[PDB]
Amino acid sequence: WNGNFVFDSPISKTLLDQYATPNEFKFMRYQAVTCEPNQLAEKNFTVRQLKYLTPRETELMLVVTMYNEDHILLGRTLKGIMDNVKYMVKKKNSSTWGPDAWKKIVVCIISDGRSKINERSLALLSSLGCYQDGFAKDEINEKKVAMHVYEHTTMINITNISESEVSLECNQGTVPIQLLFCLKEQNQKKINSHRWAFEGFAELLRPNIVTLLDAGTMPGKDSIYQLWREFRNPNVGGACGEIRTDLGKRFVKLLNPLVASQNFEYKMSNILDKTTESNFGFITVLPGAFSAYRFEAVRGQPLQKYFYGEIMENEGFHFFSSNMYLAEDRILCFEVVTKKNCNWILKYCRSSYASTDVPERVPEFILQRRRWLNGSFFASVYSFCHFYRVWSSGHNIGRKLLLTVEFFYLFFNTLISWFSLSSFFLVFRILTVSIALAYHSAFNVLSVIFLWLYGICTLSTFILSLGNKPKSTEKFYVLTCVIFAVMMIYMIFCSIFMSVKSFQNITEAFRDIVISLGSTYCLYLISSIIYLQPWHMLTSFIQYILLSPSYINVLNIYAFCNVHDLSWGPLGKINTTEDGTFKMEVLVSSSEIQANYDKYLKVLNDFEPSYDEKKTGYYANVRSLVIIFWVITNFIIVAVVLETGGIADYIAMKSISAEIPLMTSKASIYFNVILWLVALSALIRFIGCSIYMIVRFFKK
Amino acid sequence: WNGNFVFDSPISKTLLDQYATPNEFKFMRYQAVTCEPNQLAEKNFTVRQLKYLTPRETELMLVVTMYNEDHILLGRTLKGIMDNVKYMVKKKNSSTWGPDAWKKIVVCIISDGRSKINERSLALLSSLGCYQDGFAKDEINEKKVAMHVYEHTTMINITNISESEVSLECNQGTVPIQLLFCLKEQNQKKINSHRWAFEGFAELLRPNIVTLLDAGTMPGKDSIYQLWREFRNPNVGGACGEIRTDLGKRFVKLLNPLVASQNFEYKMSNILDKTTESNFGFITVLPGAFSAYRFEAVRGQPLQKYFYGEIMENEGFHFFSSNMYLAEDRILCFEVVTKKNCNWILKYCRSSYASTDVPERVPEFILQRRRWLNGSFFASVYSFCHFYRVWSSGHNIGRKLLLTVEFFYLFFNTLISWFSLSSFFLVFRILTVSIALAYHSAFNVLSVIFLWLYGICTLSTFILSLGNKPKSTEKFYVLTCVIFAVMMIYMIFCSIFMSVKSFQNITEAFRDIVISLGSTYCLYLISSIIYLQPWHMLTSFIQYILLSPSYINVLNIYAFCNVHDLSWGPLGKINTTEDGTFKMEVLVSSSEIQANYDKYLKVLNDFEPSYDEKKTGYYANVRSLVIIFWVITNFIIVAVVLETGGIADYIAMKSISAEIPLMTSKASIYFNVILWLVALSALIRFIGCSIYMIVRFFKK
Ligand SMILES: CC(=O)N[C@H]1[C@@H](OP(=O)(O)OP(=O)(O)OC[C@H]2O[C@@H](n3ccc(=O)[nH]c3=O)[C@H](O)[C@@H]2O)O[C@H](CO)[C@@H](O)[C@@H]1O
Ligand SMILES: CC(=O)N[C@H]1[C@@H](OP(=O)(O)OP(=O)(O)OC[C@H]2O[C@@H](n3ccc(=O)[nH]c3=O)[C@H](O)[C@@H]2O)O[C@H](CO)[C@@H](O)[C@@H]1O
Ligand SMILES: [Mg+2]
Ligand SMILES: [Mg+2]
Repeated sequence: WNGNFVFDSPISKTLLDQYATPNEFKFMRYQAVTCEPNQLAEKNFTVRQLKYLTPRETELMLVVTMYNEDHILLGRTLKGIMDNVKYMVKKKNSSTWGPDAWKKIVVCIISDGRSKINERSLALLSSLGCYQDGFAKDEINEKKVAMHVYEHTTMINITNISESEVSLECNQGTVPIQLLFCLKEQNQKKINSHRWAFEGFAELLRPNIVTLLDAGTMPGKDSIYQLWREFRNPNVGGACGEIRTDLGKRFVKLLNPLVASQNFEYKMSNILDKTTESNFGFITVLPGAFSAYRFEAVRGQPLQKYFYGEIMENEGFHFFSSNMYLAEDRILCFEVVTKKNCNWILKYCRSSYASTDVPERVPEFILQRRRWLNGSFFASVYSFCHFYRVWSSGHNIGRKLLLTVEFFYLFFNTLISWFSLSSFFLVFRILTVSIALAYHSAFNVLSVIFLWLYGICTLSTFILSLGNKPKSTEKFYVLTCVIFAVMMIYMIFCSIFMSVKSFQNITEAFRDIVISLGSTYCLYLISSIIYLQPWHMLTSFIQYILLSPSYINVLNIYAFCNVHDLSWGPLGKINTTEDGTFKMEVLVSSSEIQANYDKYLKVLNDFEPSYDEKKTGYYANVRSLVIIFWVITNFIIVAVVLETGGIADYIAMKSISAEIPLMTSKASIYFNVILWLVALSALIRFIGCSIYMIVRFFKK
Repeated sequence: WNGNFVFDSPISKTLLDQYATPNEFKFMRYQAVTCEPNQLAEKNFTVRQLKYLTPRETELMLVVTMYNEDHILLGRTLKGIMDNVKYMVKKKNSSTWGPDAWKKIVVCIISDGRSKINERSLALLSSLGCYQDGFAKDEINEKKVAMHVYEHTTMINITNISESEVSLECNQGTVPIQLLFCLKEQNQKKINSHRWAFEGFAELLRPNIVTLLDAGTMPGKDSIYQLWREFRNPNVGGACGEIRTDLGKRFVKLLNPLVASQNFEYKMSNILDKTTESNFGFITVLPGAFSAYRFEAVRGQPLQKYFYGEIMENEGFHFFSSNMYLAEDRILCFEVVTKKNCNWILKYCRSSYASTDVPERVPEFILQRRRWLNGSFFASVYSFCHFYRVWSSGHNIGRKLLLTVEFFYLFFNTLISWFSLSSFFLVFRILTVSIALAYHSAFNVLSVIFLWLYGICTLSTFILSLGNKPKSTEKFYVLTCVIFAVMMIYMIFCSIFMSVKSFQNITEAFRDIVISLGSTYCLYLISSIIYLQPWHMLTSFIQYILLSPSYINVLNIYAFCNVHDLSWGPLGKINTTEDGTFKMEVLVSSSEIQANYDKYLKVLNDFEPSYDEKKTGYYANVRSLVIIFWVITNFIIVAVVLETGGIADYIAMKSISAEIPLMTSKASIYFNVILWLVALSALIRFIGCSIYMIVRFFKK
């Protein structure tokens, strides 16, 4: 048909039996896509939405990218989607959604790898009627087929998902859903799945909004509709929602101390950072979040530089052009906001949420955060370096000024996060030596012991992150996290104990610690109260404080030590039937003997590797230059403050031209500066959250 | 023939033409070896030496192992061998060698990899008549052939090797040579080549002595005979010779400062360490050296534990059993010396030498020394741990005592080499702070600058050795070596300057530096004079002193950071002739549709990796535990001596229960202890060399 392989094989008699309990419900269509994603329209490839008597104008296209997820995660995502669609078809007073909105929504499941996909998921997919085995082809007319497209409109919905089963039923209350199962055949990464979603089927369907989901992310009963409502404002070019950690049956997972930490971290992030950024107009949407992008807004330059990167490039490598892939989705946001002659803004929707599952062991936690930290660091660097693009866009003067201010503040936060390695050690060492030097009881030996414990855990973390893999050594990482938590406890004890003794004595530089610690805690709590989600402030808060030194001295170290994933990397056969082989006049020729010799004589008379190894060498050099600069700059700060690195020796020698004192006023000055910075950051984020809630309330 | 593939195809008419200028000169025999090395005799595989009317009893078997060497290196080795054979056939007053000794010597060339071999070498090999293309088979009777054996007795010899050609002639003065070209087909390592040499063809030939050569190692005009003469003493179970760096045409390569360093290092090693060990009776033969092993001595337990390792082992891993492969050839020596009920000794022959080619760039130099350092470290650890085996052997009481003493002294040297990382820094820092503290002029800033330069070059060396590869970053390694050489120059200047000023003033702890530095230099020079090879003592000596800090702070770091090489790591096709394909009743069946669905339904109802990854994880853990212990122990020494690591702070706090002084007497005590150790080592090696020369002279 039209030069492409197609097939319409009716679904199983069983499925068709319940579906009946029109043509598109009754056949399942297959399509062998053998072209590039950016050639779907010109190759005469189409989708059923475009074949009926009246073509279907789609309003919302939902992309689910699955790699090897079990049927539970995918079933969770699909159940969320079907619940949303049922809500949107039961809506009464609405111009867009209605009893036939099931026709304006398309679900696109871009599976990755025919080898990698879990059959557990294909069981669910075929049970829904969007897939069946037998007619998947491996190459068509000397061309390898790039992916397989199965299209069905199933009338069944998942209504219950226990810990082991998914309940599929077909009643008068179920709604049809337009599935579209894409299935790549070889393991190309997530960016290629997005390339198929955006440059491929979105070019044929022409949706209004394009929503990106993952496998295992459950949207709420009402989340997708609330995210769709954000695009009423014609200036909105993107949006995102809140991300909740799901705690399992009656919050059983809170007993794990690595899940409570992430619960508090997620809810703090959503309450403070997302609202503060959304006030200005530019967001940097969280990885696990589900986002939506107006097709017109992302169409053109944003997509082009998200997929291919900076085109202007010679045969050699350039820094931003060849590393931008580390900040994958955060380039779409930056290019949408700063589009030329266009005033798109990014908005954060709090009425839309989705509950995802978080890692529960340290190895996978570290491996997950390795991508987040690198992405956030490179995205901030790039966005700060290219802030002049804000003044070439179409925004008004006030919105350009606001975006410039936000880009400066984001780089300020990145600069703070870069020096955390030295900041934590400086605070810890100054505090432990100050209390020892003031009270003398047993804190001298504790100071020495804790200095040595940190150094044995920092050195080992560097070495294992540079050479080993987290899965190989999990017990050591658990031990390191426990040791850092104990050090945190000791730091808290020192601060409280000296503050209490100074209160009894009344010093300023230590009673100030009480002043700030209370201010930032109260700002956190007041923001939580205003956001109307305050239970995290006590339920899962302590574990965040204890596993916070391990987020600054383990996740950061592994993230920086693993910037890029560097993977370095006949004739003749005899089978005699029975003591007898094949004879001939070949070789017997003597002239050939003088001819299979003269050639060899001449070869004793006559007297850079591929692009992959070159790119790998460049990536390794970049990774080892970043690490070295990080360590050197942090030690520069430490040696300037504590007078380590032989500086105190040098000053003593100049004075002789004496001996080293125990502590100086630089320690006090630095100790005040750090808490001032922390207080300023907390104040800024509190003000941002307050403005967000006030504006939202007035608009509502 | 006998169930194995054979072929006797006369050599090229050209070759045969000059050979004539008997049967074995005229045919070249091929053999497809499809068994294991330890099965050659039982498989009814033989070699021509065993087929004549009178079987040939071989006296000397020479093994040359080549991997991808050009025809120049292999031609060099072959020319050395043919010169030796000519010398041994022209000998007059000898019971063994004579006009027919060409019959008692077999050359075995165990090439590795049909894919890896350089055709440049096959040109030379076929030009000699020991190889010709066309009848090499890839598998025989459903069995893959393991290697190809070509056997010829060529009458041509190489008589001149210019920089670009090898001169092959056939006169009345040439001698026949019994070549035997082994050619493995897949890249198995050198230990498997030795397994073929020892468990394979040596089992058929039954030689008296087995000599191991490499491609590119040129034995002298008389070296092999002088090595053979060492086995007259029935107690000798092995032997080795001197290794000379060849300097090229009129010593042009001495202009390179990385070749002069290795020249001096090699000649010092041969003069001191080999003679000192050979006095006791156990040697640990240098890597590039060519060695000989009596077959009876190595036959049995030594070979068995060289090839397979410790047999007693459960499913899990053990340290020595699973890492002994790092000390490859040094296990043969240890097992020969300590053989049960046998009194074999290892002797060092100085009358036999061989000139090899040394690396001239820093990346390949580091990569070469990475194997030497790991091998020497593990071999010393194993030999010290198993010294009790010396008292279970057959030696007399005095020789057991001598071997025990030697094993203790070797581990003492290893223990010294383990702490060199801290020793160098301690000496450097104490010296630079002492001169600054005494003279004040400009040495304060130099002390700070040099402390920072060392730390920026040590940190970078750790990071690049752990993450990167030497070939990727050569400029930085050159820069680091230059910086370390400048630091060495500054240390020498400080020592000389303070010693001169103390001489003018007359302190003891610095004029002592002059006392030792002169004693060790004079012992070096006197040993060189006695060994009668004194030109290295001035020609290539300075470059060894300047590139010595880079042998302690670059080769060691890379060797320890790279202990083991950790490499982590369908149906359907359509080709329509013309808009028409293959149709059938397959799939059309509806029952199958309900059958390709019920299976999937059930798969949604039903509700450690391989040995390689486990071994890789174990190896990585071992590598990262060794590194951590090395760094921790060296810093323990440094912090105890210099009172770093917060110890001085702790002592000051106890005294308050004051402030840190600049330097203590621990620095003086350590500084004296180090030079005392150096003087003791130099004295021991000088005495060993003197005893060696005196004994050899008296015996001669
Ligand atoms: C290197 C690594 O171990 N990554 C970890 C991390 O990354 P992280 O969670 O960032 O990444 P995910 O693998 O979860 O990727 C998110 C989306 O990508 C799809 N998709 C598609 C193609 C592809 O190559 N990769 C891919 O992930 C995924 O199923 C999902 O749809 O998350 C999890 C920890 O809880 C673990 O699964 C992993 O240990
Ligand atoms: C990892 C590495 O880079 N090794 C380096 C080093 O090791 P090094 O010199 O120790 O090792 P060699 O490769 O020279 O090995 C010696 C003998 O082994 C044969 N043989 C056989 C099989 C096999 O797998 N390997 C093998 O080496 C060799 O040709 C030779 O006959 O020496 C040289 C530096 O000047 C370089 O060639 C290499 O950069
Ligand atoms: Mg997931
Ligand atoms: Mg070689």
